[PDB]
Amino acid sequence: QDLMASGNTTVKATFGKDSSVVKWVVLAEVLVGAVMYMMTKNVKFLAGFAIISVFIAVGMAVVGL
Amino acid sequence: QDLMASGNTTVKATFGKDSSVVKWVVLAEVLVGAVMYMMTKNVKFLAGFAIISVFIAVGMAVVGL
Amino acid sequence: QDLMASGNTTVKATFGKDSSVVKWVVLAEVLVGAVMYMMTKNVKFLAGFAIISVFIAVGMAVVGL
Amino acid sequence: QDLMASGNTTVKATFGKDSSVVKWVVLAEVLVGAVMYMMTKNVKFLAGFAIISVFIAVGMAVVGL
Amino acid sequence: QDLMASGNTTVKATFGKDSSVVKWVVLAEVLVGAVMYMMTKNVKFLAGFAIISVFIAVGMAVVGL
Amino acid sequence: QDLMASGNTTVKATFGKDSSVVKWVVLAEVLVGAVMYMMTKNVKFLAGFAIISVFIAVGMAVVGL
Amino acid sequence: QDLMASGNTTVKATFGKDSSVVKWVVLAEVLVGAVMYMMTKNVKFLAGFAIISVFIAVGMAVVGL
Amino acid sequence: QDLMASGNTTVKATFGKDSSVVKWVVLAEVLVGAVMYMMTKNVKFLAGFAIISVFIAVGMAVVGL
Amino acid sequence: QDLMASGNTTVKATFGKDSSVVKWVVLAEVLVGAVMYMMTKNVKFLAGFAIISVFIAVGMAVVGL
Amino acid sequence: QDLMASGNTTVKATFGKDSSVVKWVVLAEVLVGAVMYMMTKNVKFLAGFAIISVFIAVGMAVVGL
Amino acid sequence: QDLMASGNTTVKATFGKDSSVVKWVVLAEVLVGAVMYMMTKNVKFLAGFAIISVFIAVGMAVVGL
Amino acid sequence: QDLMASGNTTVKATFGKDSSVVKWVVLAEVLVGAVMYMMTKNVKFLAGFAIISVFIAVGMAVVGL
Amino acid sequence: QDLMASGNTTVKATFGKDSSVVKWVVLAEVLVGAVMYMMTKNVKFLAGFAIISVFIAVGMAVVGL
Amino acid sequence: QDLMASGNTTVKATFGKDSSVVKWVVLAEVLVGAVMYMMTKNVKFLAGFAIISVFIAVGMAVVGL
Amino acid sequence: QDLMASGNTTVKATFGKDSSVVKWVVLAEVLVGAVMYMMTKNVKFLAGFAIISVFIAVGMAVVGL
Amino acid sequence: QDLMASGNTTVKATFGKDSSVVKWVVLAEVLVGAVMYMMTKNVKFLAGFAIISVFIAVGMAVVGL
Amino acid sequence: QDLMASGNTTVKATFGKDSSVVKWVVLAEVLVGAVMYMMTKNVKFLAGFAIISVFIAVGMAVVGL
Amino acid sequence: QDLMASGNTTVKATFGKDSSVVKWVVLAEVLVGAVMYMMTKNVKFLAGFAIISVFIAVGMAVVGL
Amino acid sequence: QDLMASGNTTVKATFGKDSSVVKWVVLAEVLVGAVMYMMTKNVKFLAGFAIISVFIAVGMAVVGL
Repeated sequence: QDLMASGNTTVKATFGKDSSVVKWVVLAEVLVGAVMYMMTKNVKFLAGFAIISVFIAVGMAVVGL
Repeated sequence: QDLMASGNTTVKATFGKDSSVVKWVVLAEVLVGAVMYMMTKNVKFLAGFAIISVFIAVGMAVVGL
Repeated sequence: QDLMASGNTTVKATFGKDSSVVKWVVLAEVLVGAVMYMMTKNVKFLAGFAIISVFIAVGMAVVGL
Repeated sequence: QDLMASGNTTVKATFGKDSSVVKWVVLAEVLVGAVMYMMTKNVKFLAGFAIISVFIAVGMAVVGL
Repeated sequence: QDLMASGNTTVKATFGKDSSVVKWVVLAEVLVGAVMYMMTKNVKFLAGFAIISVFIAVGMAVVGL
Repeated sequence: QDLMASGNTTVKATFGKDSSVVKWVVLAEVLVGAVMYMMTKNVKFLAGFAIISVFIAVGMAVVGL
Repeated sequence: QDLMASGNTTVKATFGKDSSVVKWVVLAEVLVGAVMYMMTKNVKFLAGFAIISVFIAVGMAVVGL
Repeated sequence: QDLMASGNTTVKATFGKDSSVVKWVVLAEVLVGAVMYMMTKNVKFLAGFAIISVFIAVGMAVVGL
Repeated sequence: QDLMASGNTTVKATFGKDSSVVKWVVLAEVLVGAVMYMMTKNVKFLAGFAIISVFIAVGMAVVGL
Repeated sequence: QDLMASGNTTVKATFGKDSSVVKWVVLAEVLVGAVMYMMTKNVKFLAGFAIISVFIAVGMAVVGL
Repeated sequence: QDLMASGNTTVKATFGKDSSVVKWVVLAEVLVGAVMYMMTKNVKFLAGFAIISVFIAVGMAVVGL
Repeated sequence: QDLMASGNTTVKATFGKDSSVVKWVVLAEVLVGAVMYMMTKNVKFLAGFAIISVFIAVGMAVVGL
Repeated sequence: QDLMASGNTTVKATFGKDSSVVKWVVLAEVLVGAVMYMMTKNVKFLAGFAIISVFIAVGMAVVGL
Repeated sequence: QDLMASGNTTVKATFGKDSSVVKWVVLAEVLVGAVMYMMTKNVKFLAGFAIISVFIAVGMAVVGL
Repeated sequence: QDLMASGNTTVKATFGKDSSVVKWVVLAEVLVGAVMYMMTKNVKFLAGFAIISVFIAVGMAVVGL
Repeated sequence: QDLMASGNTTVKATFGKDSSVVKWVVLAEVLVGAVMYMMTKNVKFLAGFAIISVFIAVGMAVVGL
Repeated sequence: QDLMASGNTTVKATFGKDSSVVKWVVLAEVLVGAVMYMMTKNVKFLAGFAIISVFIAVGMAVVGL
Repeated sequence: QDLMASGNTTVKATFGKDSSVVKWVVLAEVLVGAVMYMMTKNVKFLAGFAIISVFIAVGMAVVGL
Repeated sequence: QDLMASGNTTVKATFGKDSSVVKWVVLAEVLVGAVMYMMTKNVKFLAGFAIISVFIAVGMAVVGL
């Protein structure tokens, strides 16, 4: 029949590829990496900056409801 | 005779390989891992991202009602 | 529907390309590098000085809500 | 809205192009270089003496709140 | 009809975006983070300082009675 | 109506920008950093010395009851 | 009203610009630096010797209850 | 009131300008330098021999309880 | 009228600023810290040594019956 | 009246400036430091050797029943 | 009265200036230093060889029960 | 009484001036120095060859149980 | 009988010699090595570039489901 | 008689030398090592790659039901 | 089946032979080498300038998704 | 799709054939060479003076975004 | 009378200076040290190899029922 | 009586001077040293190659059940 | 009895005097040395080229299972 947890899925809107929360993540990510680099002065922290984004993309693309 | 817990199995629809709940899981999984990585900056948390999915797949394939 | 974490986004104002915090970062960055150079006397630490800025720019441009 | 870290920015006064701290830096810089030269007797250490200053200037000019 | 728990909602006044309690929270938050940093000397604890505030804001904005 | 946790706010006097406790913090902060430097002999620990102060200032300015 | 942590401030006497503890610090500082130099034979460790003192002075002057 | 770490200051006697420990330092200092010179045959190591002494003197004179 | 738990307050004598128990506390405190330092060899445990004392003082001064 | 935990204070005799236990502490302290130095070959561990002693002294002098 | 940890002090015999354990220490100390020198070929490790001994002596002389 | 670590001292036999281990040391010492000289062709490595031996001798003579 | 984890093995497709993930690896590998070389200017980092590939190949060939 | 846990031993099929799961292991093993090497650039992680395999082999050969 | 990390591969666009990032690399490479040469005045640093490019080319050609 | 690091490329403006930084380089290059020649009085240091320029040119021409 | 835990003391036979278990210990000890050295290539792990043995000996000699 | 851990001692066969495991050790030892030398090009790693063997021998000879 | 790690020893085949891996080693060894010589132009790196081989031989001959 109907799976009862169905419907809704503003969950998607909530978490969607376009969503506040998503944008939140990389934001602080951008920060801390930039932060960390001051401390470290190593080239490390600029990756998931891009990577998590596409990482986000793929899993979002993977699941995407 | 008839096992009385039988019938129904919208349970399947509820939990099925295609189900809200399933999609829910990996979603937050994608999140927390991405979250964790900001904190950790270790390559760890991108696995069950894929793995749990196929892990889901196999057990779902294992049982599948 | 409406993703509930939406609205607000003074978060943007908070973290925006024009924001206090952003300006904070490079500031101390300028410092420590200048600091470090006294110790090191190597040409190293003048990069993210510029780079993080454009690094900031791109990610800000990448996400930008 | 209002980014909450805003206001204040005696931070600027604290770190500004005219600030104690800034003047502190080059001071010791002048020292150690002069110090180092006694040891080294190489022409090295008189640079950021001027350079960091303009380096300070540019980043200060770069960010400048 | 009338939901009996209704009325009142000095609860709001009690817990509102403007309320003592709210202000209480971030206060001690400011403290402990500043406290922690002495111990840790890591850049960690200055976040919910801002973040919880907007976190407060959003949930307050989310529910807001 | 009246939020019951209201009134009082000697809490402010207790924790205010001018308060014992506040002054307590930076004090020990000054100490441990000076302490740490003996051990480390790195330029690290003189920051929140100033920074926490303005950090205190801003959050105090942020909330300030 | 009265902030309860107030009064006392033999804390000041305890930690004051004139205090045992303060004098303790630079003392061992003088030692270890002199110690270190034997090992290192680098001109490094004679700084906070003076610097921490004025560093002490400023923060003491900064807070000073 | 009375700073509790006060009194005592056999600490002074312990570490004083006249103290065993002080005399200990320069002693081994004299040694290692003389030692080092055998290896190095450079004129380096005869400095803090005198210098640390006056260095000791000044900091001792600086703090001197 | 008369609060029945009143009178007595040898409780004070029992717990007073001058009391056995009070003196007991810091004693073992002195011990364990000294103990701990052997294990740790970190400068940590000498604080409440002084601090708890004044901490004791203030709360004692705070309440003091 | 009489604070009941009073009397006794063989506790003092037990823990006193002259006591077995006290002497016990520095003993093992002397050991482990000497031990550690074999491993480390750093000049670190000879401090509380003297310091804890006077540290003991002061707190003992601080409290001293 | 009598401090209960008193008596015994075969502890002394155990750890005394003449004791097995004491002799144990310098022994391995002699070894590792001699060991280390093979690796290092630096004049470092022959010190506490003598020094710890007198270091032992003094602390033993310091405490000596 | 009796220090419990006493007795035994086949430890001596184990490590004694006449012991396998002792002889082991200088052996490899002889080797590596001879080895090193091939590489270096400097007169360096023939010292503790003799020196460690007498170094061994003295410390052995120093402690010698 | 049938091993239940069997079937599936899109795992292979997932991780196969031809797979996204595989290609991902060497990619970043190419990067970081090229990155590192800028810093190091040593010939080091161009190996697993080729090597991991054949390393991948062999293990893939080793297991290959 | 018959040990009741007997029979079955599709467990073997499940875990056998030829089994999905087994192949799973080394797979990710191949990955992480290759992964790690990018980070480390040390020759470490290519061992159990082969070794665990034969390690698997032996224990499998050891037990093998 | 379908390897879930598949699709996407704007990763390619991201990192492709034609990509911003790629161009970024050699750029700074050109810089630092030119920089280094001022310091060194050795012919060293003009290699990966060309070499990394073809190095990039080959690995890109090697993997190229 | 769109490579996310794209756009921006004021990076070019930043580092372009016409850019401050570029002009900076050769400047100091001109200096140090002229400097060096005083010391050396060898004809060496006038090369990258021209050469780096065309070296700059070619790599700039090579990459040029 | 008779202490009831008495008798038995095959415990001795179990744990005695000659016992399986004892021999077990040093065995694995020999292993891991030899193991560790491969990893470390430091001279560390060959000690309790001998030492624990005599350590065993002494405690065994100490207690020995 | 009989120490219960007795008997067995295929443990010996397991770990004996002639045992697989033993031979395993030196094997990888031979490898890594040879490996290391490529990296280091120092004469270091050929020792326990022989030494551990006799080290094995002696401890094996020491315990040998 | 039977040492359980026994049997197998395709380990030998794996690592044997004739084995892939062995041949792998010297190969890259040949490379890097030839590589290094370009950089160094010293006669150094052609040794273990031959030496490791016989070094391999001896240890292989030493252990050889």
